[PDB]
Amino acid sequence: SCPVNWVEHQDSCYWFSHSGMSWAEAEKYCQLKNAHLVVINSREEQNFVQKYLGSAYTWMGLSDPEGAWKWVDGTDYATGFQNWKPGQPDDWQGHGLGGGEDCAHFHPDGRWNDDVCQRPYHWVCEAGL
Amino acid sequence: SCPVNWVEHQDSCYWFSHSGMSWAEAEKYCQLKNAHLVVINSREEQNFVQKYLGSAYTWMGLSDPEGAWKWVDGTDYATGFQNWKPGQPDDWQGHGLGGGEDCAHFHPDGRWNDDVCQRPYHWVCEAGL
Ligand SMILES: CS[C@H]1C[C@H](CO)[C@H](O)[C@H](O)[C@H]1NC(C)=O
Ligand SMILES: CS[C@H]1C[C@H](CO)[C@H](O)[C@H](O)[C@H]1NC(C)=O
Ligand SMILES: [Ca+2]
Ligand SMILES: [Ca+2]
Ligand SMILES: [Ca+2]
Ligand SMILES: [Ca+2]
Ligand SMILES: [Ca+2]
Ligand SMILES: [Ca+2]
Ligand SMILES: [Cl-]
Ligand SMILES: [Cl-]
Ligand SMILES: [Cl-]
Ligand SMILES: [Cl-]
Ligand SMILES: [Cl-]
Ligand SMILES: [Cl-]
Ligand SMILES: [Cl-]
Ligand SMILES: [Cl-]
Ligand SMILES: [Cl-]
Ligand SMILES: [Cl-]
Ligand SMILES: [Cl-]
Ligand SMILES: [Cl-]
Ligand SMILES: [Cl-]
Repeated sequence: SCPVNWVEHQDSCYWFSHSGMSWAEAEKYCQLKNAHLVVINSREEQNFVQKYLGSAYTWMGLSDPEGAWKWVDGTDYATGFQNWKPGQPDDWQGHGLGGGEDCAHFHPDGRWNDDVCQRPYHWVCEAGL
Repeated sequence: SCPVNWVEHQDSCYWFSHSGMSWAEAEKYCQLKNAHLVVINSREEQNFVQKYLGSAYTWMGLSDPEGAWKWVDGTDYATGFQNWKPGQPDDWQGHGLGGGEDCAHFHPDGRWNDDVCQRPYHWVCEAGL
């Protein structure tokens, strides 16, 4: 069903990176593979992804550069699954890198934070069977 | 002599960022201003730059992607000024982001480290009068 190096779970294929990239380079990489940064639709999909995280900050397909949180495939954010860290999202500016925080990632426990999109983090691609 | 927002010191003009960018985006930015990432030629230039650092990791124009350390303007590395942190450079791979470390930055004390080029750090441009 899934191509080599991809993992099958509940009608999606997943590819976990062994490397780090900015959020934009990660989304380009996934697009070139006819896939998207992982969209988390359910508690079950969250549990599956968080147990195979490579013990590092990992990008997912969730961003708010134009003010409102959006999933890359158009899944609705407000009525969808959410799993933020206490205090997140916060659009923090105190990194002093310019702007706030517009890209979401997993912590190792699977809770979400908003961070600076330019940061090189691991990523997960998702595609259909 | 120097354009507005630039600082004059000993026949160069310097521009210090209030923001962060990958090493490649920083070098592009400096190139667009008809300048280069700062090359450190002397102890005196090191002292001037380190006392105006914005209390954060800051890119300089020094990289070794093709195996040997090079300054962006062709200043010779081996016979030039060096100011590495104890243990640096180390081309560390234990970040698990892929590859080693191919781009040099200042610590706040002005000592140099090699790090992952994709990291968003502050930068300094240098040009002639
Ligand atoms: C100290 S970094 C941590 C908390 C920040 C606010 O104090 C901010 O939200 C940032 O996004 C957070 N970074 C991580 C990796 O969670
Ligand atoms: C813990 S990060 C620090 C030491 C590393 C080797 O243990 C490596 O050289 C890395 O480049 C260093 N990072 C900084 C910011 O100096
Ligand atoms: Ca999904
Ligand atoms: Ca934001
Ligand atoms: Ca945050
Ligand atoms: Ca110089
Ligand atoms: Ca290197
Ligand atoms: Ca290093
Ligand atoms: Cl990889
Ligand atoms: Cl929103
Ligand atoms: Cl939540
Ligand atoms: Cl803030
Ligand atoms: Cl955690
Ligand atoms: Cl951002
Ligand atoms: Cl700036
Ligand atoms: Cl060398
Ligand atoms: Cl040295
Ligand atoms: Cl190593
Ligand atoms: Cl320091
Ligand atoms: Cl690198
Ligand atoms: Cl970073």
